[PDB]
Amino acid sequence: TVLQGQPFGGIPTVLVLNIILWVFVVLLYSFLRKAAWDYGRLALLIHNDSLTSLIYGEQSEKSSPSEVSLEAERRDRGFSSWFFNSLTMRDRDLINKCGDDARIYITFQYHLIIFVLILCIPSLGIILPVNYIGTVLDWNSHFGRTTIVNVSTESKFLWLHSLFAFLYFLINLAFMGHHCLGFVPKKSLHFTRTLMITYVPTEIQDPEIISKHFHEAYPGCVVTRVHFCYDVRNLIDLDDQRRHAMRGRLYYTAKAKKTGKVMIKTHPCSRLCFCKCWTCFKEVDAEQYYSELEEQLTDEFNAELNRVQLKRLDLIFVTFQDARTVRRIYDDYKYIHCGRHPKQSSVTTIVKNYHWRVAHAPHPKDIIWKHLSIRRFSWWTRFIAINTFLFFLFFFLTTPAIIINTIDIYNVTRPIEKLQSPIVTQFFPSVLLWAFTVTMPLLVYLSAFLEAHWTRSSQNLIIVHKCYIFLVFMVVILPSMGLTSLHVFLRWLFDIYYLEHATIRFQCVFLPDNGAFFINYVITAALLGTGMELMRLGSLCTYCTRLFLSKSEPERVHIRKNQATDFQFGREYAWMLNVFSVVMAYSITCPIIVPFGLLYLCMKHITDRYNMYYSYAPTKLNAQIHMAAVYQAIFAPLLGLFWMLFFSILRVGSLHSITLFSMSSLIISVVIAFSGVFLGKLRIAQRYE
Repeated sequence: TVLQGQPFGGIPTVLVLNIILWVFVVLLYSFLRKAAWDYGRLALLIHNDSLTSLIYGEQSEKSSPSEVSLEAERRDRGFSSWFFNSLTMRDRDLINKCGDDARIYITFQYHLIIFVLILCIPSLGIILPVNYIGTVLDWNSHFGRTTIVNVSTESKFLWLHSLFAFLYFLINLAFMGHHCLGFVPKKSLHFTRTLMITYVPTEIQDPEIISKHFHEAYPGCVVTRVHFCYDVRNLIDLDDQRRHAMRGRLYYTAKAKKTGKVMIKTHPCSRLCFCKCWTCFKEVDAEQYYSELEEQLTDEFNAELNRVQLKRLDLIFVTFQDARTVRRIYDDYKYIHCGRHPKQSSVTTIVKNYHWRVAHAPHPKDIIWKHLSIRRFSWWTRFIAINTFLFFLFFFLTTPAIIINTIDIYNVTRPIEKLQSPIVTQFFPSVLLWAFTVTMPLLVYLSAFLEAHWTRSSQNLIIVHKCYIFLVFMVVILPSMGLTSLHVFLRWLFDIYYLEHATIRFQCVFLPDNGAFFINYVITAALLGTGMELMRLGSLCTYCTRLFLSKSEPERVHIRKNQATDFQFGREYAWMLNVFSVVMAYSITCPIIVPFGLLYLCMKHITDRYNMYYSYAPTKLNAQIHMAAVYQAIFAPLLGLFWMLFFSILRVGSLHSITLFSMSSLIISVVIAFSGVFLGKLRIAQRYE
């Protein structure tokens, strides 16, 4: 009696397909670097060529560089010189490239690679052999009796599975503790002499009033400076437009001085028509039009700056001489909502010190003057709305990855006629889900930019949190909660009716009747996605951006100024934590996803090390991102414990004593995760001053 269950799974077919994809993409890179010239290195050289003083250039001492950049970017030239004779690294190859941020990257990366290695010893040599010996399924089936389906209900081995899950959450906590023991994070919150104050009445146009209030409230306190904020979004836009016009004017002036006047067409649709008729599009001088537009933009910028003084916001900045009085101000002002009246002065009635909420002012570079205007308590209701919209869109978008698995026949009594083709049944949903996961962070970034929150530190934290949470949701739970579909509803009434069916039917998990979908996804995602990451996936973004506004030839030089894209650590941690979460979720269940998880980790390291040294422009990382990424890493096995609880309740029962360890660990695991989190904040507090 055979109706479903794919023998040997889709693993071999997707394996040959992804190795073909990998060799194809590596050949495509090589041919792009050999035929499209220095596409991926000239932009990097231009970006680091003193961008602070790139528009204007002066001949200084030793103008010709001493091959500092040439020495590094001259090793990988041959086609075969990409893998061997290239690392010689032994934990010291690239420490002095990006700073301490790159140092913590692989610090955690390895605390992962060796972590998944120490997982590959018992999860391949203990749980896999004892799950293979299960015989509740059919012997003839392969990859169906190697997963958690094969362990029988009436057996003392699901206890081993759950206990192993608990001890593996413990060992992951130990690994992350070893990682945290060597964080020694840089003190990002330097003792700032300037504070940020909100809700300040706009009628106090004199900073002397605020200075007098601070002096009277705090004896012995000196106010260095007082700063006020203004609506400068239009000012910023006008400045950007003027900068673009000025750069284009210089480019066209140089072109005119070199090869004479150049005639261009201002209309964007001129390039669309190949018509050479004079009446179709009027031709105007490039430099004259550029100068006129720049003059008009400068006049509008001057008018906006003149009107800026009238648009005073309620956010102010006060600078003090000593940070001790700043700490006193913060300690007095943090608990205002608790009913304590802070220190007052003679002009406090105008000041209204009971309204002010003062915290440590972020760095001005971290401060974006355009998006500090995003502050209201009409918040947290748009957030639920945008979150619901994104969740519904992602559900309706990932539904095809589930419905492509079709539905069994159950109509005629002769299933010998034909069966499903493994290619589109297994590889296609996997690659399609991979494409959706790859395109997800773009939409997540767009949503976060729409929200814009309060400060960019919180913005990056909410990115690295919400992108990860949506990804693990869409990749673990609802792809399986909706994969409980194809439910057997026929002569066999409930799940365990032996009426006209063998033990192949298992309502607990019958996703492709074995669970091969997720391992198929992880292997294809590994190989294809890191083939894309070798080509960096940012090339498609650049292509789309140029196709959006392909015009105004000096804009090509403008693009080349910022053609080199820096590291987007949010996306890379999103990928790593997504696959880590899915592996930890199905590690104990199906142990075949473990060695392929090792393959993903090792090959991801292989690609991003080369990216680090030759395609990832160095740039510092905020410590909060890593301090949250470790928290996601430790919280990931709660997904696996939740899946173990799910399998206890469905397959085993409710009051069965095992359902309770999964029931208990999930409780002990969450309480221990909270303990570890608040211990991490406590250690930060210790290593804060």
